[PDB]
Amino acid sequence: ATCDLASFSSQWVTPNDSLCAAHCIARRYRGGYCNGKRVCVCR
Repeated sequence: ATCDLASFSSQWVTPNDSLCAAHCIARRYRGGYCNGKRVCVCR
């Protein structure tokens, strides 16, 4: 998807929605999984 498109290899912190997004969900967020820029900010 966004940022983590095709063969993922972002030169920053891995989106890892499986864990990062899951944590986001804990706080009423949809899921990070790398935002528009390249940070897994919860949203």
